Amino acid sequence: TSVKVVTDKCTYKDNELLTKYSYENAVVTKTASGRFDVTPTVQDYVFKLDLKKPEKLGIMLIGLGGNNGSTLVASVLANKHNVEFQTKEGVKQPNYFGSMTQCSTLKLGIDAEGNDVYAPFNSLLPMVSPNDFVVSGWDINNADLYEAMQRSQVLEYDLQQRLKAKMSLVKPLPSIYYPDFIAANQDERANNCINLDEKGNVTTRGKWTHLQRIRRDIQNFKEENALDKVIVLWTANTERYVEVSPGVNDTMENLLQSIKNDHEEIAPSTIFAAASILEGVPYINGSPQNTFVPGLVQLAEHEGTFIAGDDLKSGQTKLKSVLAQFLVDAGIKPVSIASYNHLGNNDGYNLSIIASNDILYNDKLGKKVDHCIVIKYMKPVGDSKVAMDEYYSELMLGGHNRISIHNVCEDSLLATPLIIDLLVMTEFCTRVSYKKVDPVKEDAGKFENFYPVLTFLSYWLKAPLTRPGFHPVNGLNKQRTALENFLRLLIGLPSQNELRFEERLL
Amino acid sequence: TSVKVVTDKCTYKDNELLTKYSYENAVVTKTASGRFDVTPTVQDYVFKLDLKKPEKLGIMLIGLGGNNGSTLVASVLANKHNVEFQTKEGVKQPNYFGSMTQCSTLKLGIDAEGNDVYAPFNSLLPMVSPNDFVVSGWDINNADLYEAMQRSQVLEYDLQQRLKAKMSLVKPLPSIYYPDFIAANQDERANNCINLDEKGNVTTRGKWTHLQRIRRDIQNFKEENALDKVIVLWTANTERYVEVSPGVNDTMENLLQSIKNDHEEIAPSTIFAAASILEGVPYINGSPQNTFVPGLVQLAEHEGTFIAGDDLKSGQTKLKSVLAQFLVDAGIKPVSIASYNHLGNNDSNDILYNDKLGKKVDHCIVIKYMKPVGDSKVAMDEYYSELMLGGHNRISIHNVCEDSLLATPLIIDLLVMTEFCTRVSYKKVGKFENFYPVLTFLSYWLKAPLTRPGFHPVNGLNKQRTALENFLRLLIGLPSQNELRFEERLL
Amino acid sequence: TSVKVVTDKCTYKDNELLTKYSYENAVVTKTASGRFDVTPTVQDYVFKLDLKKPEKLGIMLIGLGGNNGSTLVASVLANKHNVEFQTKEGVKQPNYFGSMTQCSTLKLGIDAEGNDVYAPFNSLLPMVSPNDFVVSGWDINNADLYEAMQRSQVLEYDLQQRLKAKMSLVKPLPSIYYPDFIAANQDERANNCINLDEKGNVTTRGKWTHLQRIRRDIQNFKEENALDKVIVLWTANTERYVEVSPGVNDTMENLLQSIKNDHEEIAPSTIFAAASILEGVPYINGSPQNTFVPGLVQLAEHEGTFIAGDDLKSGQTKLKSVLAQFLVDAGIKPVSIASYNHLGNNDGYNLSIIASNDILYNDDSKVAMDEYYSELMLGGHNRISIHNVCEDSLLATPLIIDLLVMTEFCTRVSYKKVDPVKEDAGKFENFYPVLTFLSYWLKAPLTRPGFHPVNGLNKQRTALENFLRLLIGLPSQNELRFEERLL
Amino acid sequence: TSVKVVTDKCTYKDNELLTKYSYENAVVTKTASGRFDVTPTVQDYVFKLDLKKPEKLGIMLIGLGGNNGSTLVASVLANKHNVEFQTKEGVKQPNYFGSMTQCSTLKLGIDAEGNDVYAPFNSLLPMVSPNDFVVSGWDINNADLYEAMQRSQVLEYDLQQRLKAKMSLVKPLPSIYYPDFIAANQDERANNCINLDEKGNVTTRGKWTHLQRIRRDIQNFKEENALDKVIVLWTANTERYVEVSPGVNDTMENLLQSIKNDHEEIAPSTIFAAASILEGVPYINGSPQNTFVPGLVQLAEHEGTFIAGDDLKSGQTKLKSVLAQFLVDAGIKPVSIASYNHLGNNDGYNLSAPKQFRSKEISKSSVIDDIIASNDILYNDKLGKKVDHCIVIKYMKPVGDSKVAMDEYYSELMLGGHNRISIHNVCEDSLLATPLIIDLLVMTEFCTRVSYKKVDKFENFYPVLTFLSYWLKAPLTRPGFHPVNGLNKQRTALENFLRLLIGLPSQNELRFEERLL
Ligand SMILES: NC(=O)c1ccc[n+]([C@@H]2O[C@H](COP(=O)([O-])OP(=O)(O)OC[C@H]3O[C@@H](n4cnc5c(N)ncnc54)[C@H](O)[C@@H]3O)[C@@H](O)[C@H]2O)c1
Repeated sequence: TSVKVVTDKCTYKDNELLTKYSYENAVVTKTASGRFDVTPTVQDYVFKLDLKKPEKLGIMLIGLGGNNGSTLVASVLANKHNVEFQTKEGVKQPNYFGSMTQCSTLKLGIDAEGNDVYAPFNSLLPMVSPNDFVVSGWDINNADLYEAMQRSQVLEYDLQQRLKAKMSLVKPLPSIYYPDFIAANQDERANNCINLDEKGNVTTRGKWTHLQRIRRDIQNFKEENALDKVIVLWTANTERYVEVSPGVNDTMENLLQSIKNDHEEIAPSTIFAAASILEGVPYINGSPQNTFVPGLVQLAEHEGTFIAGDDLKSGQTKLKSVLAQFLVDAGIKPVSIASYNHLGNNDGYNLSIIASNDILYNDKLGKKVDHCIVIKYMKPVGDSKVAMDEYYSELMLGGHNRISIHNVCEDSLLATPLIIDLLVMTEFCTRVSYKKVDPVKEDAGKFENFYPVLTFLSYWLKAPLTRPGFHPVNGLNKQRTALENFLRLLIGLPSQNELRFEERLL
Repeated sequence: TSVKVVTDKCTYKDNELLTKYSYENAVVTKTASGRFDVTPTVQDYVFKLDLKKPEKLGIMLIGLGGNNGSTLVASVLANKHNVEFQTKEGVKQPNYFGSMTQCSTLKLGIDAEGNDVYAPFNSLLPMVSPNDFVVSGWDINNADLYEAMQRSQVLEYDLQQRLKAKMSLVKPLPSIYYPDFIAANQDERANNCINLDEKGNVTTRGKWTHLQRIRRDIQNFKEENALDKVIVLWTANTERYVEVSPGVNDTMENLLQSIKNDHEEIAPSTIFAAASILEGVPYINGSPQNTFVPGLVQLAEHEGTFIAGDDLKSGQTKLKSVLAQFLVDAGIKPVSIASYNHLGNNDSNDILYNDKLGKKVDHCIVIKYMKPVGDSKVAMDEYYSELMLGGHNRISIHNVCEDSLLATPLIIDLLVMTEFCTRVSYKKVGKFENFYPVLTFLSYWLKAPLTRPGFHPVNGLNKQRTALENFLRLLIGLPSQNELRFEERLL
Repeated sequence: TSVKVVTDKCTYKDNELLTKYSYENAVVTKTASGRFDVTPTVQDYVFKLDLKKPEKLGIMLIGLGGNNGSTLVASVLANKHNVEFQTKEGVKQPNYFGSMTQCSTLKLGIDAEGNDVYAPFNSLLPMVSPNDFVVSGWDINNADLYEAMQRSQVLEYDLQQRLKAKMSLVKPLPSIYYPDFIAANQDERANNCINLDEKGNVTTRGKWTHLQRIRRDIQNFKEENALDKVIVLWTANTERYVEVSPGVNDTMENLLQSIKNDHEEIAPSTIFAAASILEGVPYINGSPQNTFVPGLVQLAEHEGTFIAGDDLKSGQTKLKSVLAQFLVDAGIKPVSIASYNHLGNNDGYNLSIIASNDILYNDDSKVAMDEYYSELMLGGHNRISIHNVCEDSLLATPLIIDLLVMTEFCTRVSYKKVDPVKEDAGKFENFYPVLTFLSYWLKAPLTRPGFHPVNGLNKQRTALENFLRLLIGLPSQNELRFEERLL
Repeated sequence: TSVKVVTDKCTYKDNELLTKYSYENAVVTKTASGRFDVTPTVQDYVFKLDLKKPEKLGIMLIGLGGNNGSTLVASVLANKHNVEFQTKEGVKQPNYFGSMTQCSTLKLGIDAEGNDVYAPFNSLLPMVSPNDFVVSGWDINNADLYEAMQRSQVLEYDLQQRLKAKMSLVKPLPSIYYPDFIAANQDERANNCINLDEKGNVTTRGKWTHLQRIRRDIQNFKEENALDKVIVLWTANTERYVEVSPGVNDTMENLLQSIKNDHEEIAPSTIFAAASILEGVPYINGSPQNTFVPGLVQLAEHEGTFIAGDDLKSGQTKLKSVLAQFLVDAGIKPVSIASYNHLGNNDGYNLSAPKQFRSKEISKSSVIDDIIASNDILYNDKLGKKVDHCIVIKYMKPVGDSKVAMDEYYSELMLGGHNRISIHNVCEDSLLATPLIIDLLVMTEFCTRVSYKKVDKFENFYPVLTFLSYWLKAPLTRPGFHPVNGLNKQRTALENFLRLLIGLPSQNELRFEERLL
């Protein structure tokens, strides 16, 4: 499918789309007798979109041999090659269910009877297909992707067998292993490392050489596959937070020298992110550690390359967000949120809204929500994960409400389509540039790319890497709306209002 | 708290607010190929909002002596008189928790730092407070509201006692009882009926006479309380649906005639609705039965009076909505929805669903009666969806709570919004007009939203709230929410 | 694997075992003044057990092509030939998990240090192994068992494939199809029926010829397999209950006559039951219908054959029973019990303790959920919810195996009720045709005219355990452990 | 109601029931060939029961001002004085629901129809009623019991108001406070202590005088209420396990000496235990801590005084055990059990500290091992003797005494199938523990009036009344004996004890009058 809007806001020229958009917002000021003084603001923009998308997109994953990496490669091959497979429920055709860019829809408007008309999320503007991903990456373990699948226990046995021949040919590149950064148990899995000494052992020495090695890898992968575009994504084991100290990783220059100095606060991801930036390739952090120290963020700004992330947002987390928001929107006051969960995969083994509502949360009836988060490792559960979150909330006149959400599913089958989403949306953003219109000075403007931090990806990240003078904004619903309204405006359509006046009125 | 927006779209002349609004949408078409041709549309309006709100809002509940009815009255009194009460957790202050109009907020914009600023949902435009509701109504049982509270077993004992003296003085008016629409359990309890014979017995004969008595009741309630603004809401036992047959209830003329004929397709609710429409007061159906037959809806357009309803949307039905919506918007394909919910009281994506992959979704709906639990009912909903490459996802939603403690603030929300909507009229760009008789704006609070023919009902809980949010916003010269945050995303 | 008890209560003949047992119980009589008068009682018995079990045991399932039937044959074959299979979790070995007789243990006593010593349930006495089951049966649909496995969607794909060659060889015999007894949504699949009229169409007439055909089927099955013993179990779609009518199915002669006269109330299962009894073959009803009408019960008593049943007991039913029991034993008063269910097998498609406690009570992947609301002291409350997810065929199959193993065992046991004042004499008698020892696995136990069908799961396993114990000279379990407490 | 059993086994003298009983069992040995050699064993006994129980039983609770303590007192008063109270569900009558001794029944036999006949658990032999309980006790906090109720938020507001007058007069005695033994966040509460120095500040010096004070406390409570029988029960904050060392607490000699030396391995519970033993009064340990150190156990033996305890088995745990039993007896192999739960009382707030949590963590995994142990068919080196288990107990103040417990089992079925069972449990935890406390006291009293003698001079049960393991999560046993956690087997041992004493044999369930005949 394809979409064509009749608008005077858009002009297509030589695989290039120019769109006018007037951004409206409002600045508020509450004071005195509690009066909210709101002053609307307007800012006109011109968006430019390279309509020409990569025929093939290179993807390089750190942790390629794990559950997510294994599964991501399997899904691209299975789908690209229409690899149907046998299950106890019969033959099945591959798909990308769980992917918003591949399997969700957006409301374009209404037809003749006044009913909504939805179109595929990726049918509005040109987006790259996961079927066109050319995937590679690094892993401290040398097992090929077929062996990786076997070890992960995520995919149907018969699907692994039909993909055996191809997955066996995929081997992860050696990686950077600095033992002290991951969960104890690891020196055994690590058997494919570049950072070796004269005798071929450990070594956290030569971090800048490691950095160079990684940059060569990116250059090699790019040329050997005749790839113009490449994106890097960390989906490896969570590392132990790095301390942010002045003079070391506080600035571009400082960080860069610290790496050269083989400093203790220079983790493997730090080098991967730095190497990607230096190569000009977008870098996404799918783990919770804080690799985006202030010195790295400056580097990206300096280089003018995109970065994003900090922990892939799990399904349970999303649901929690949606659920908590719903209660509050309805004026329900949650007092506690007991969250629990346990899995038996390597991820867990390694791991082995009050502000918006002062009516409910204030200094008279309570401003806090007692909530605990427990994550246990239960090996016999496998990739399958069991999450349970309970909400005990206050209702009117001394009443209470207890809601329990139980969730069971193979974690990696949820994570892989989200990785696909992060990759497709990241590529899409790279082809987007803009320029703010100066009311007074007609021209002179020059297009620019988004701020080096792609917050448009917050939908898929648990802890959004916040830009300096602003606070992170989660709220899953608010996050999809933004993405939806962005595609909309690029094609000359206004944000969704839900007013349906062609029904409520006259 | 108040909100003052600096805009040139908002006018003011004699306690009136005039706001200009350009409504944008887009008509879509599809072709041989999946080619979607979108043609944006526009229509400018001028909305007029009467800022003079009633000092007192009359509320008339059919089923005033039930769980929702008695609880509604107790919440108005407790809050209005700040009746704090004792609980084994300590003395508690009354509130309207569970009420969107009373306890939720709206984002007005950002502050100097770039942070979102939230204001009370009811602080944007003048809205009536439930503390100013004057409540009465009808019930087939003569028990006063103190006796009703005891029967309902909804509220804290101590609160019931501190409210005893006031609730004991509230007696529901006699109502219309047509046994063949509920009966049995609510059969015996019927000792407050107007439809009696000369021998003093319940009769379904003299219906039009029943209509006249209800219109009168409405009139007397206004007079005795010095109110001119009244809203009627159905929160009584569910009735057996009726048949919409031609010549009977297909037109207002036929409808009115059928009532005179003592027709059997004329339920008590048909009579309460009709009498309210005739009295020109808004009527809301908090039950699932098909009250608004075409004849009634016709009569309401003609009289130009608000009608809205069809079942108070319960909490679990709201969770389910938000839940399913979440999944589909994530590219996840729900398959099963084995839903269940027993109580012990008296009461869009063809990518996943298409021909090839299948557009079928088996939905299970169970409701059992088990009195032991009392008002505190328990709901359980289970979803089984398909993930990529043969995997599945199983989500269970368990909910426990006193049903009426969630229904009451929802009734409050409906009444508060219905009143707000009566002070609103618009004009396209002629004289002004009022919303179409069927207030679909209140869909957020009703399971089976009554809609205009040709239109499909949209039940997405979040979209319904968005509509309301955007309505209040536009009335004060604010654009819908874009969530683009370009001051944060763009250099 | 074996157990030897040093005791003078047991004598071993050729292939016989004779065990003396003194049975104690008590009769109680509560006087109006509320007093309980308890008169202890004792009744001595002599049990005889034929130790020579069948080398091969014939099994004939009605509904052989269903989820339970196809899964049963698959389990026997996989375990018998040690067919390991592939899964996401790696290579798995076949087993009989979920089977009490095959995978549970019993406490024999204590060791030197006073510690409990457990032995396999099936090691106390000789019991037939499900690996020695020779299976056949009937089904109104003729798909071979490989196709049945595909249709059921119960087993691991790789296992189905490894079992393909062998399961393909098993085809269910034609069955008796009286459409007026099922849920209708089983009419399209019926293409394997013996009850066909002149024009070859499905008829409800000639029921006596149908019954003789089933007897032919049983005799043939034995003969062709050189089988000595066979058991018949009904694990087919649930039938519509039949109303017991005087002069119709109230007695043996009546029943038999109503069959010859193609009467309305003779269900296909009635004929299967009757044919089995007439062939001296035990018969087990795994469905809820009241197949065992008075007439059938009498025909069985006269024939000296076994009958048992009324609905294979589900895992959630077993669970509820233990839970409710637990609460009542703790003095808690359950006032609410909301049970729920929804499976993924053709079982559902066709689907479309208060007397003990006078103190508190006075004047294929199925998903089950049960919630209990009980009142605690001083007005408090307790809310317990049991959520259960599993492929019920994987639970039913081992339950069917236990039923067949226990039924076979009981057929090798006979007794003599000893008379004190009448030494010697009294030829050994077989259990009462109705086997209440199998109550453990059946949701609605079949019982005698004046007795109440016990459902306490815990008690049902205790009865079975103590039975095996007494047959080898061991007393019942007291749990007194005076080895400690007293000293 | 009462039971009368016609049997030449019972000699009902002048308030002295004498009963003959032959206890059968068997000793097993397993040959390398795989054969079990079982040899039956019998032992005749004579049981003597003092039919004359006390008209009033003295109950002294350590932790009297807590959730359980105040709730127990409230239940006794409400029931004894038939104090009905109001609730949103109407006026209710007080009762002892949740109490096995007051609300469960036992099968006596059958009627003339072959049907089961049940009678009240307490109708067989005389037992003391909780209405005759005379309660007092200690607490490091001086709040009277009405304030203790308000603070616990366990009972109906109206019920508390009705009991306000009488409970305001109940004040706990000063107790012994050794700070380095409790959670931590409790020292602000410690305002009722006996162990105070010259300035009047806590101190761990003089543990023997402390010992002497508790003994006298017992003696005073007894005479002030004209009581003859008293039972002490620990229902206070869980203490940290104590370190049992040689020459300090390995022998009663050492233990008493260590106390006189204010030794640091001598906890407050250790002292209440010793004091109770020296006064000849039964001592029940309701917490998980290892109070009953070997030397203390020795003392109980030498003095001939009953002791019993270690964890007040939450109903949730009892339930988990039953289910795991049902599964293994069904041939189903659990390969994982995830326990979880959060509560907002002082119990949970205390268990926060990992040193106290450890005590509770133990006596949770114990069961799983016995179950794995009983079935070598499912659990062995070949298939795996593995069964994953985790116990998570979070403190969530917003829920109060209402504890929410969730337990999930993942078992393997045949041919690679699996089964997932979830148990969700919610209730006022103290409303389950209180009636449980009542059972332990009634059954302890009952056991004190029971003596025996092996025949072919009477004695008393071994100090450790393992007979009470049904209500104890951490069964306390002997040297060479493993604990029996099978909840079902624990009640049957009780049913069979009572039956036996009245001439009835153990239940067999054979029902030969229905199966045979
Ligand atoms: N799996 C899920 O369901 C899930 C859900 C939400 C978030 N996450 C996130 O994604 C991450 C990966 O999850 P997973 O299931 O794929 O993990 P996994 O343990 O199966 O795989 C991680 C892989 O990282 C490799 N690795 C570790 N350190 C490395 C290094 N320095 N260089 C290269 N390779 C290295 C390991 O060898 C392993 O193959 C987690 O750490 C977490 O941040 C995972």
